[PDB]
Amino acid sequence: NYEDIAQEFIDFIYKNPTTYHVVSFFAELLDKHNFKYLSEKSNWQDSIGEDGGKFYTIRNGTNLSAFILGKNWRAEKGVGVIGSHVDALTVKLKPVSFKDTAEGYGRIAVAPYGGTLNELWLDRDLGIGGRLLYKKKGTNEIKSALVDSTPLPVCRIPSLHFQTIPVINEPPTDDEKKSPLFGKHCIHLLRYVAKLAGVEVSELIQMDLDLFDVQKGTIGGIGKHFLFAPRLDDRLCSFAAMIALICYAKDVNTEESDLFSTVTLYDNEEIGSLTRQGAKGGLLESVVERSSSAFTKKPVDLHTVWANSIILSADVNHLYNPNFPEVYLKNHFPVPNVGITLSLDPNGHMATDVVGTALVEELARRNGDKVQYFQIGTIGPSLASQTGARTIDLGIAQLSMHSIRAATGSKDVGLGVKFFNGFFKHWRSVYDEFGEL
Amino acid sequence: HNYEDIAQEFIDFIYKNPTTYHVVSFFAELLDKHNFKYLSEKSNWQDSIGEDGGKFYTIRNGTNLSAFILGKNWRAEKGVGVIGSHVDALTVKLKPVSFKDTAEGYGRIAVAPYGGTLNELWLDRDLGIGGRLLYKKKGTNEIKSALVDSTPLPVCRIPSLAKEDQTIPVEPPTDDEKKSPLFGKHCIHLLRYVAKLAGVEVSELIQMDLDLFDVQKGTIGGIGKHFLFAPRLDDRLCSFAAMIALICYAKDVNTEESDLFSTVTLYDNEEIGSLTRQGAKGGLLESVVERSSSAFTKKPVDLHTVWANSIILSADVNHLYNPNFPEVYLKNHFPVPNVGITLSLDPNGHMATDVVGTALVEELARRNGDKVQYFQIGTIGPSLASQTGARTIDLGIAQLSMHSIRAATGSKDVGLGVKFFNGFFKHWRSVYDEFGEL
Amino acid sequence: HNYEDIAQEFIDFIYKNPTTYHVVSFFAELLDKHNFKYLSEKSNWQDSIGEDGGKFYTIRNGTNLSAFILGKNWRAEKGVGVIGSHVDALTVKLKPVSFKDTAEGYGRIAVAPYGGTLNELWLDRDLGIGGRLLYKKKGTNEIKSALVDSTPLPVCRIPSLAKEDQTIPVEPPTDDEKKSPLFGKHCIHLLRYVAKLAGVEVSELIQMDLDLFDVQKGTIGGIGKHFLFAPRLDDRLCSFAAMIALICYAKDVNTEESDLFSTVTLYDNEEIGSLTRQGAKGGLLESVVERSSSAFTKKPVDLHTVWANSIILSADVNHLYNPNFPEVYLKNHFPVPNVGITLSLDPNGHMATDVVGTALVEELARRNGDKVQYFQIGTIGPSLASQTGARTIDLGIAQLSMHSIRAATGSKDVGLGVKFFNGFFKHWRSVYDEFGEL
Repeated sequence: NYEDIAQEFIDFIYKNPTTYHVVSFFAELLDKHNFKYLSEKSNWQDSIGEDGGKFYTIRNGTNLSAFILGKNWRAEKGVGVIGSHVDALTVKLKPVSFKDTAEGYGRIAVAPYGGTLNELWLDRDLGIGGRLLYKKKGTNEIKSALVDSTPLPVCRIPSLHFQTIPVINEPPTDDEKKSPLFGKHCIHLLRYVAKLAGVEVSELIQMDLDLFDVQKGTIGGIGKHFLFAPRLDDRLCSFAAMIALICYAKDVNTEESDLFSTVTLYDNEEIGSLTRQGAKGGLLESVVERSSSAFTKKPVDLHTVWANSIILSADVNHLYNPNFPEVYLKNHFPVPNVGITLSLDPNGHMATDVVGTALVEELARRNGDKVQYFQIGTIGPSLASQTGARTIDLGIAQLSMHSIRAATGSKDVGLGVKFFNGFFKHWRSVYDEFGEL
Repeated sequence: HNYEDIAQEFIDFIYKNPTTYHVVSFFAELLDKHNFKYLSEKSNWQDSIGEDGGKFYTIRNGTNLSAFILGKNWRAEKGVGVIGSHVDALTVKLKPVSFKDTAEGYGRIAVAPYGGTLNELWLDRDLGIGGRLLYKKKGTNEIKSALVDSTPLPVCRIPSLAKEDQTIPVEPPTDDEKKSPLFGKHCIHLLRYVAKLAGVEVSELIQMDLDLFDVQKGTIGGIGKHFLFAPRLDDRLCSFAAMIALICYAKDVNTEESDLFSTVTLYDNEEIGSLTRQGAKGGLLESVVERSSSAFTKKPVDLHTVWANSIILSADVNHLYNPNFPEVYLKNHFPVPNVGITLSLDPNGHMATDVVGTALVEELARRNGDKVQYFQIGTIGPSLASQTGARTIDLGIAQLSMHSIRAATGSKDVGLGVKFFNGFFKHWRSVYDEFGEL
Repeated sequence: HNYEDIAQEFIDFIYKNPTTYHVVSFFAELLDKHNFKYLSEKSNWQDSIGEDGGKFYTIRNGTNLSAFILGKNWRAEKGVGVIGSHVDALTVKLKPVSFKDTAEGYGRIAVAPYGGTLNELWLDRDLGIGGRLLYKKKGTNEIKSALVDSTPLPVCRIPSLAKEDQTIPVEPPTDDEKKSPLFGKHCIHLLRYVAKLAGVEVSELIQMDLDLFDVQKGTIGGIGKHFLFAPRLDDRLCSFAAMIALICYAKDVNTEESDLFSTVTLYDNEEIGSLTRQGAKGGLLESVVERSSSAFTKKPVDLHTVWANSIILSADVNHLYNPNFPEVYLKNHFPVPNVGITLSLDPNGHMATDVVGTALVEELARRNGDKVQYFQIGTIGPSLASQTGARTIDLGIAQLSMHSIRAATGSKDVGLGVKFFNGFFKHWRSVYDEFGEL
């Protein structure tokens, strides 16, 4: 059902404001569906057998790779990849967020992540949330907790007839003063997040906190054709790709299968992808190399793996704005509630690659999907040249990406899930038709 | 004390009453369940108001409301205690012909800004549709009014690009539907939709005055819950505070033991300069007072003496100190949240050269335990002051980001506003007596 | 039907009555030959208006005229049916001292634009001189008024080059002529010329208020004769239509069998912002109504109830679709010629938030077989609405090139205007009754 899945998506965005939450939500979901967690810091020889299986691993709490490795898989089968990003534009709390009292008001020093933060972030109810690092008293292990003020908006960037943030008891306790963070954040804030995590202010080691729009998404429009929500870029494609993987994995037994499938979710795409958790940090390549090495003791030719692989770089494109027709190109703009959109740039990486377009075109035909085009995304070029594998830039189109609240079709989440599910099922048999090309 | 929310009651009020029509209708229901009697402005009031006086309210246009308490023992020399405020807010309005043909399958509507050339603040906000429909049921010759509201459904939005640019993303016509007077003017789907909400047929729709407004419900906000975020605060915040103050005050008033004449009058079209018949310059306040005093006693009433003895609080919002822009504000002349009512002073403007009104408000607050704040930099105060000859004081509850689609103010400010206004109705006459001839 | 000219009658009217003085005087003659009785505004009307009511008109300044029909059975609850319009037009005026010494033999006069900073459209047009002279005949102590008009003689023109640039290319003084109060102020030739037209001596001239205006007679135009080209259409077009409508309506009215109060009031100084005693804000309409209702019955009349039940058509011209400039116009909100009256709607402005007036005009047209057009983008409507408290609708007959020295409109538009306005006087009361409390 398209209505139900759109509501699931709204819920997901509402309940998982920060990248940390998103990766933790998918971690939980994968666990429920019998994917086995693999620590990056351990060797995978002893975790992965000839049987293959369903696994996932996490880097930095923000970079997730989930994969299904078939028992009968071999290098010439390649890998079926969906790559996407889970970072969104936000305001981040500065390492020292402490602000002097300004005529009675309390404020916090913050910085924009992923851009300059425009006028659309003014007068929005902003919650606070993210990752605390803490060390319980009498121990020497540092741990992670996620906190989230929702539904409480702790602050707002006020607009001004004529970019810091108004947040606002008891003086600081001797215990509280022992905290590493005691100098660097106002004591009220430290108490608030300490309270949310269920730990003492003295035990707080560090913070990575976002300010985010706390307004829940809605189905909208007079015929309910639209969906308005925060953080659509690109948790929309990430969500749809992951649900597609889990639905696909439902009807898969790794002992029968000869396929290698993965959905890898990256951080730092809004920052240009050149970090360890970004597309350029190699988690995908690492997963496939590690897995293939642990899987069999026959040495695997990775060049043959990637030469037979298809990577879908799933990043959102621009839905047609009927009020700025001049911006768009006739016959190369998508509309809502039709299907996935193919990104085509004459000066981008697919400019001299007609095979990927045709493959996707062929997939949609078999699966009963429609494909739209867009002609005037770091992940695609990065992955394509890092692996040597054929890569297609795809996406679910949305209105006003990099708004604090974007819009897309109410059916587009479901249509995205359908298409990506179709990809995992048919890509190999479709790619076979092109042979050596 | 624990009852300074009241902020929730206010939040629910803004949420449930998005247009001026809804706000006036809401106050009408509140007043008459507090035993205020509705008087038609289209009928003479001689036989509706008697020696005993009473509690009354009248309405002009469904957007301009006056509520008053007239004492049995009132006389010209007592004057009137007036709070004047406005209930119109900045919105987008559906144009008289809102019809746009499809843009690549997208449905759209022609709309116009009301009260400004609207902000980027209106972009990417969930917008409901609502307001007044006029209709005539079949085989009738009465034109009736229905109120309509899509909340919580946002039927549209003005998209940013990642009346040309600011436009809006939103089976065949029945013979009966083509018989509607609005058939060519608005797309059949919208007409079918509003007809459904009102509980009437499309063919019965005569006219409509619909707004587009933010359907995001207000919230208490801040880490210590010091703030209130909500749409349409200007000037539904003062209007609410003044009306609730009057109704709380009215509770302890038997009109038979009263010598006071009290009113809260709520105007339309302040954002447009007030020069309409529903605005401050349309004179509903003066009309109410002349009519009441005429109907109430057989003796002739000198209205000049009434106004010379009156005090009008012209209640409209001031600007909270925005700590992000210290330079626009004047030191020792800017309000902070959760403290109290703010007095608008302006060296040019109608309250320059009138130190008495300022002194009176200070004395009131002193007596009632309130705090007063200052703010030096077609407003209704100057209009009302000059129209009546009565001493008028500009003040209000201060807020941030005024004329934004979502503004901010103290979480205690609704309650403090009600407190101050309640004190005003109780004490103004007594306090103004010691200024004597001044 | 063949009698939609009427356009000729209008053309002859503009041609023969170039100044505001002439227009008011022309209407005075038309009214009193239709048995309307002149009332001096300087005398009390108690003994001039009786139980029977009647047909009347009064004049302020020779430029502000009100004509009214008061029914024998009229009462406050019936209200007034009002059409309000303006009769001043853009012109050049002779300055109080118009005297210029010769420029290489050329005779010239100091003049000022009235109602604008005037166009290149005024260049190379034949300009007559005319207006009001004040004079005192010899051995008298009465100051009388004479109207003066040079048509068809163009006495001057503002030349283009193939108050510095816009100036105008136009024997010894008798002892008696030097005795005139205007001797130093205007050149002897001009004074001799206007004195001749009035039939008085130069020595008898006290003062003058003279215009310069286009003497080119209007024409029906277009290959199918769809248009009317003429000077001074704004707003002598609506004024003419409204007055003729009233007089046609008055024909079938015995005031003894009437319960209606009807008026067409014509104002001066709309081009100047209306804040003069002869303008809309000078309150002639309200004065007429208060006086009439006072004189007419011994019972006291509640004026608030009168206005609450009234409808004012504020008749002023809108803009025809100029096919040369499509971008300035808003789609589905622009009038075309020869269709019918145009409703002025404006999202900001006094008719925003009043859907009832629009609905009433639509219902009227429906009943009378008229068509209504829309136009969304010191006007008198807002002034009158706020001054009375009465529901006011802005509308009018649309034209091209408004504030040009020669404008255009439909050749059928005078007749359609008269038709609509005649229907209004016949049906407004009945149609407004079904809105009831609204």
